[PDB]
Amino acid sequence: SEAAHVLITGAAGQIGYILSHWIASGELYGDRQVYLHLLDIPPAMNRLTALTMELEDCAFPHLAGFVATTDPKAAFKDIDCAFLVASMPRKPGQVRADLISSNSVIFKNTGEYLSKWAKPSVKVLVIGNPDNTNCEIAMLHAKNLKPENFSSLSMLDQNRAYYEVASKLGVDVKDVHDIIVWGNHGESMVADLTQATFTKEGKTQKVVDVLDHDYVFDTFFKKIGHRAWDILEHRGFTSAASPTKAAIQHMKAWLFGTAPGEVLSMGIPVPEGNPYGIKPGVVFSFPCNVDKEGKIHVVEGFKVNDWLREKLDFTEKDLFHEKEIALNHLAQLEHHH
Amino acid sequence: SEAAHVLITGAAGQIGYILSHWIASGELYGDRQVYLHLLDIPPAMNRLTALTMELEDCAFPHLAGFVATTDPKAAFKDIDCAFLVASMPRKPGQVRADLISSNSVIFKNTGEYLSKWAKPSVKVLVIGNPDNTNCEIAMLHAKNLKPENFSSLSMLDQNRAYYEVASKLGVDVKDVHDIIVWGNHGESMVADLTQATFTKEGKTQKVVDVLDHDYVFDTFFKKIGHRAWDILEHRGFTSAASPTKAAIQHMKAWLFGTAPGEVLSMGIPVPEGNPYGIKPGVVFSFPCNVDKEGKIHVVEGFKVNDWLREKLDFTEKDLFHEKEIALNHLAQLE
Repeated sequence: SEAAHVLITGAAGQIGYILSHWIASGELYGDRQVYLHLLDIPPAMNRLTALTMELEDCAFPHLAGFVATTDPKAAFKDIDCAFLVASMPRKPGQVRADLISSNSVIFKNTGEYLSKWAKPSVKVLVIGNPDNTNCEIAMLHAKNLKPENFSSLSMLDQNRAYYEVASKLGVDVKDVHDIIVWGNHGESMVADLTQATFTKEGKTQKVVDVLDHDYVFDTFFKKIGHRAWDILEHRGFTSAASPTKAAIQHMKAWLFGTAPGEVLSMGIPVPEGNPYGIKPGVVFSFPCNVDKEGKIHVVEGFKVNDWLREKLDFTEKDLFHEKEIALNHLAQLEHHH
Repeated sequence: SEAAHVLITGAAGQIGYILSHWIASGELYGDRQVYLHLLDIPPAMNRLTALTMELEDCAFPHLAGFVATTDPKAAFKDIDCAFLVASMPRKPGQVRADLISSNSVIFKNTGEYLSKWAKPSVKVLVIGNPDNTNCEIAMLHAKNLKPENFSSLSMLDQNRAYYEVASKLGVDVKDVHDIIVWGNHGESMVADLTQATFTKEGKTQKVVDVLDHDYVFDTFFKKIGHRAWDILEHRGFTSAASPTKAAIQHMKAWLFGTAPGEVLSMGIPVPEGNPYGIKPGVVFSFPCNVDKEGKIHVVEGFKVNDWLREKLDFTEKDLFHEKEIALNHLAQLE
């Protein structure tokens, strides 16, 4: 086989540091070698050089080579997949609308670089926030690519939710099933327990039939919704290993397929045929599986109760609004030129 | 199967952060679950809590649970293996004897904890500097353990050397063979290329027959010798992912055995009757393999030319001297 070419943006940061080593160790592409394209900005290049020196010093058999660069063409040329980690952080005094706006330019440019230089088969995983909207913008501005080339990361939130629920029920994570994170990130994300089941002592029950309503429909989302802040409070920096774990997990599933019974929340361009009443035109987290050919499918058969319907509708509306903000910002910049 | 209990000292640090997650991912023990024991000091407890929260947020199927503590008994109780990452750093105006001395107390205490609380089959990998001497001291003070329970990490240096030589030759790492790191860390470490071969265009040749003398016996060791500093200069912090990679590599080999033909440099209590003329009584890096029962063996058949003999003798002398410093310090305290 020829080595698989993998792009990591923001490569000098903590996520990039861990992700690059994890991929180079063979965890993503199995027996196949990898060639890492490591992109960052000029002020980060000494830290990127340090990363590459550590990669070298692992003597990884799976690592065919790498390029550490500030240059888009070198970073995107003939890539097979991409981890779009880099994004503009929110500035002091900015609100969510301004965060969406500042990122829209970045992700427009990135969509253009992908279209120009990446393989037509590239799988682009958008991680930098606001990820669903960044993903939509990159896709809209990638003229030679298709919706199947893009997704956004919701597995960190799914993983968080599994551990919380398993701990609450006093079981292992393997004994909880069908927790789903739907829709957007941010305030409108839907951490849905209404499908979920668990096995304890040979009895299988629905999570919402056992746990208190006040837990399920208030406390639980608060714990999930604020978890990142709690780590930053203790760590002094945001999470790194946990989003990396989720990122690899998503990409590996996307590349080679999911396991029987496995349901992974993934942000995808909304499929026209979807069975959950979501309108095409945004990137929306759905319960997904992936076939052996690397194609993502929304899992059929989940139930939409009145609570879930309302939550889905609200997060759908939120995504269309974010899209509007991003597109309007881009239009206003163009007008001003 | 019952979960394997794995200690990481210095757990809140950068190595601990990555090592914990790597192990919890299933990479060390295979299908078997792991129960992590994460030890650090009181001012690091908030960072340690943060680490546990990220571990939780991975929903690792292999993670049976964890202790995160400042308490030695909770950290060492019934452990199957240990990554002894923590050590006392060198203080500003301190010399090497002081580094050995300060760490001797720590490692004496650690050996005592291991003997008192760990399983008798515990596999102890010493990483914190000065690792060979710290390992010796821990072993000497672990009354219910044996030499087979202890080793120290020299694989980071081996991996660095493979990269460097493969890059100088313009070949893949997989096409270079039998590079060995012998002896102590620090200035007396022996980065031996005198056994090494490489393949290219259907020919296998000795490295020393192709590369120039000035590279092999001067430039190369300087590169290996300044590598960690160069990374610290660029990174703003010391290496973390690469020692973690080497640590898991060593421990996994130690648990399940090495692959056919594989030679891993490992610091081990010197075996009586080793074939390389090294005196028992210190922990010394040798070319090793590991059998399917998890027992480490020195690889036989390497050759010791005059250059290598002198290097081996010098690093042996150095190790015995560090041990004397450590033991004299502990004796003065008693």
